[PDB]
Amino acid sequence: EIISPHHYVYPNTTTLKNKYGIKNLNAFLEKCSHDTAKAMINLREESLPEYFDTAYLCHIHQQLFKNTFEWAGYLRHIPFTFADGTTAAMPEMKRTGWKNAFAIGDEIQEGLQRLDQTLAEKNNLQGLTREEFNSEAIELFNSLNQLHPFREGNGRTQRLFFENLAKAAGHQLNFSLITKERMMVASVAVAENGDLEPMQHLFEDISNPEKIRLLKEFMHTMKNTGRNVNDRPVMVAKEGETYTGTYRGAGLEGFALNVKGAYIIGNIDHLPPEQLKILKPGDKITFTAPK
Ligand SMILES: [Mg+2]
Ligand code: NI
Ligand code: NI
Repeated sequence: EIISPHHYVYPNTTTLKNKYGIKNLNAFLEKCSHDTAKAMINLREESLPEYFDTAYLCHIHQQLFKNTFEWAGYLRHIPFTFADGTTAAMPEMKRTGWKNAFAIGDEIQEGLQRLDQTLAEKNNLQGLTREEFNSEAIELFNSLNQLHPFREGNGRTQRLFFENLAKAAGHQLNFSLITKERMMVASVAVAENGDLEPMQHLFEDISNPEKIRLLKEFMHTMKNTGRNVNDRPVMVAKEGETYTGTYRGAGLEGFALNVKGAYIIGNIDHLPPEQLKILKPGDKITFTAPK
């Protein structure tokens, strides 16, 4: 057909059409990675907007991908004619039938107008306590996650939309402290079971100053190690829960565990004073977060 999803990609390849003219998937992904990283640095310096609507969501995407994709600012239900003449649009997405699916066609527009409508009615979530703000933000975040409004680049732009919404509303949501894996599990939990607990946990860790300082400390230790924790879920221990694993070493404010490929982080003062004395790296330890 004239308007086809196949028109997003170079023929015979799996690699999206790009402003660089690169057809090798790996080469393209490296160039994109480099360019979008520069865009973030500048985007994080621009002033906050007055309105947080989809126009702003689009501005972000447009600014991030201006040098990579011709359709940078564009939502995926709106037919887009490339410079080369072909016209593309992906209303569907097509998961496997058994997977939970994103919104189709005009649902994208219904959903997004709704998101704009609620943020306007609630003055961008502005006069609220942290629990009030986090509760409202989680609905909107989950909501926007199921719309998957752009063909690609949803994650980064969604993350920066909310980091900025929070900042404007007098709160924090440092998404840079969340790995790609943790976001994946939290999103999957909500889309499959309707389970909010992982996300609540995620936002809690990202907004509570007492837990943000714990993560900042840990993420620092990764700097110049050669490693990449993006593969690995990094969390602050939930209050009440019990974690068991192997000791990864302490700091001033907090320590780290390894529980089946995941880093759990705890306040140093929650350890029994007498354990801390004789506890070396690699020691098996059970820990329970207090009230
Ligand atoms: Mg991606
Ligand atoms: Ni065609
Ligand atoms: Ni460069």
